[PDB]
Formats: sequence, structure tokens, C-alpha cells
Amino acid sequence: DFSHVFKEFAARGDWQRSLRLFKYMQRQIWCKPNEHIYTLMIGILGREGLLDKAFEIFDEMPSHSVARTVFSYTAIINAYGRNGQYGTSLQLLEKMKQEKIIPSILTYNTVINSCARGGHEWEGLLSLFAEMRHEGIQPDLVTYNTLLSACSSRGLGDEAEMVFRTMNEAGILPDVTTYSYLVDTFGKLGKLEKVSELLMEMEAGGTSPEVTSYNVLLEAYAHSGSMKEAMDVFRQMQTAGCVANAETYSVLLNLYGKNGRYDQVRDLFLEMKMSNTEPDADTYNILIQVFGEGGYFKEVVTLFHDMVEEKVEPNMETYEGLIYACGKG
Repeated sequence: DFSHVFKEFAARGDWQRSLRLFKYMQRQIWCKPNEHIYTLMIGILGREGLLDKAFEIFDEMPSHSVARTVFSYTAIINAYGRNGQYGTSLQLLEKMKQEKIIPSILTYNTVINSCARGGHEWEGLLSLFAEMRHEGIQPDLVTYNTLLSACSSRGLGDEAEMVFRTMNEAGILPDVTTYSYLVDTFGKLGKLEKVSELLMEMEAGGTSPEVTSYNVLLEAYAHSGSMKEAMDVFRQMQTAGCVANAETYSVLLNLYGKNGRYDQVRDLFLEMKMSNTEPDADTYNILIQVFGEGGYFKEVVTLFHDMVEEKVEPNMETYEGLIYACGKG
């Protein structure tokens, strides 16, 4: 019941009441706090940024005859990493190793994440992974997603290629998360064909590729000047079949504005429109801008009749362009 109350207080952020209850139970013989209550209090203190109080509570454990477990070490490592203290996490890992405490897969993953977020060299992450492998750590799906990122965090071109291939070459791939992060890394270096691959890899895996996923790659794909590739990616996203908010179309259309087929614009509109994905305040503004640059001002007026019927409300930029349109006409 004490642990349940502590968890409920940590869910609401009542660190003060939890600390008071812990300090009161510490003086009670019938309610002596155990290692679980100490870990819960340390986590509650770390969630609020009370590193000093958490450290004091962790140090008072031996005076209270409370057992210490890798759990507390992993919690301290995560608390240090959340503030960018990668060196402190490495020192805590070394101290735990000196204390004959066998590190776990979760502790190694937390240390790798802390090193990645703190700006440590990719060589350090590779050495940490090699050490974890030499001490027989166990792979996990969540760890694998964060591991695909490890190379991406480094940002090296070779690392970016390895980040993506890590899943493909060994033959084990997370359906969505690994593909997204690897695609992100592939992009800065330049996913030359890695872009087609990233969607293909996620899609035929046995899980249909995510729409948001299709879009994130797609948006950069536009930055890439990928147009036929992105169009193909759009027909490909169309192949994906994942339900998509009109926002995914919106982004691509905006690039297509420079393309200005102007009937390409027309066609896409009908389909997203009848697909229960009414154009967004954003999409309407984009459409007005795209049409306006290439004329069709009468059409611009028409969009006003249309927006009103839809009942989606206008916005500052929205009203604005509409007036520019009327001026030219």
C-alpha cells in the first residue's frame, strides 16, 4: 500500500508529501521502508530535479540497512544522463563495475543514450557497445531502436550508413522506429537511394509503413529536390495505404507549387477532399498561395465560398491572401 501511494503521488508530482511520508516511515518500526520504496522515492526526486535529495536518500540506505541494487545505479545513471552529464554516468557505471554489480541491458542502453545526448564521440559509443557485447548483454527491441539511433547521433556518413544497415544487414528490423531514425541519419549525409529503401524496408516488412513516417521522409525528400522521387514516394505513400491526414498531401503540394502543374494541384485536391480529410487552415492557405502565384483569381474567390460551406474557420494569413487575390483581379 505504501508503494502504491508513492506511485500515485509520483503520478501527480507530490514529491513533498512523498518525502514527508518516507521520512515519517523511516522512524516507524512497523512501516520501515524497503528497497522498492527507496527506489520509488529516488525516482520521484529525480523527476522533479531534486538530485541532492535523491543522493541523500540513496546514501542514507546503508545507515537504514537497505539493500542496494542495479536498479538504483540505473536510476542514477538515467538521472545524470537526462541533464547531459555523460561523464557522471560513465563514472557511475565504472563505480558499479568496481562494486561487483553486474550491469544490465537497460543500464547499458541508458549509458549509451546519455553518451549520445551529451555529445560523446562515436568511438566511445562503439567501445561501450563492444564492452557490453563482451560482457554478454542481451538485445531488446527498444534497445535496438535506440541503437539504430546511436550511429545517427554521431552523424558520421559511415555511421549513418551503418545505422540504417544495422537493421537490414543482420536481418532483424523494428517495423517503424528503427526505420525512421535511420532514415533521418541517412538524410543528412544523403540517402541516395536510401530514401526509397527506407519506405520499402518498413512497408513490406509485414507492417504497413506509417503515414507520419512516410511524411517525415517525404518532407525532407522535398528539400532534397526529390520531386519525381517524392512523387513516386507520394504514389508510394499512396501504395502504403496507411490512413493519412491531408497534412501529408499539403506538404508535398507546397513543393508542387513551384512545379505548378496547376492541374496536378487540381487533381490531388478532389481526392483528399472527398477522403474525409478536409483541407486544413494550413492547406487552404497553401492552396490559395499556390493558385494565386499562377493566377486564377476568380478561383480564389471561389475558395472563399467553399471554405465557408466547409465551416473550417479562416486565419490571419488566410484572410490575407484572399484579399491580395481580390486586389489583382
